[PDB]
Amino acid sequence: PELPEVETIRRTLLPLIVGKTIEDVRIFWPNIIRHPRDSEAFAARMIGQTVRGLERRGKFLKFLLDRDALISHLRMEGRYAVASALEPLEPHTHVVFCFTDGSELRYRDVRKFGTMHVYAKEEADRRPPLAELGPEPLSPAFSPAVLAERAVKTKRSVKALLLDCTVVAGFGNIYVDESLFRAGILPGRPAASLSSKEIERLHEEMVATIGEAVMHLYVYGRQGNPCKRCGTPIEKTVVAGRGTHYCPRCQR
DNA sequence: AGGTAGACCTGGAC
DNA sequence: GTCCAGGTCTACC
Ligand SMILES: [Zn+2]
Repeated sequence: PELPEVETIRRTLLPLIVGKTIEDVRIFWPNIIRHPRDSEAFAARMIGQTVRGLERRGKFLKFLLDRDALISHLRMEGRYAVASALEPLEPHTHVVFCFTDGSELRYRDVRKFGTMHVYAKEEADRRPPLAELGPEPLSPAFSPAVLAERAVKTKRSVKALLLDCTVVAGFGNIYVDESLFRAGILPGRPAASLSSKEIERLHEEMVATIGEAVMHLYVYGRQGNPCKRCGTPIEKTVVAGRGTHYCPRCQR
């Protein structure tokens, strides 16, 4: 799930779990649990706590309990659902939080790439995975100034830059390729080669692109298809070790 | 010093 | 077999 989807999950999951108290935590794939390292400690510390809120930082959901925060990243396929403890579990359910009301928050992930970290609340923002997180892309803290400062300081591509969570929080691959196309900038361009005008323009498309989706694709996944703006076939290559799509005529 | 390219994970799809 | 994939996690200068 990408930032806008995580935001929808955050909004819709909260009312379904707020005020419930954890009676048990069952883990079927311990590797998902990254902190505490022992999945038995992770399970024991959460029992007895009540869910008080649910926030989002980048693509990370932050479950707020009485004493602890549970920080969860779903990666590509992770999913949460609330259902009855009386019903059989769906496939690929790796972690289940059982509440005292007979309902359960179930985490499913066919790829098992998702992660969970639990810490005393006041410690979460200063520990992994939230600690080096850059600013929300839709906040005033993510500014052209900030983006320029990071761009002129690295030898990496503009795409590698946008993909860096310390630069901006949770801006995924699809949004990076769509924003670069809307801004008219090739993804393989050295970040340091961008002009002020290009930076400002990239910043504005990033916000509109992800802003529109938080509330149809030009290039992502459209390779071999004609560009929606000019008809030239979209091209796909690998930049920053990821699938990268762009219009060769319109992006410079 | 620390910026940075590769590697790790995992299973379904080509 | 071979191929992705996010936010790490090494080594490597
Ligand atoms: Zn075009």
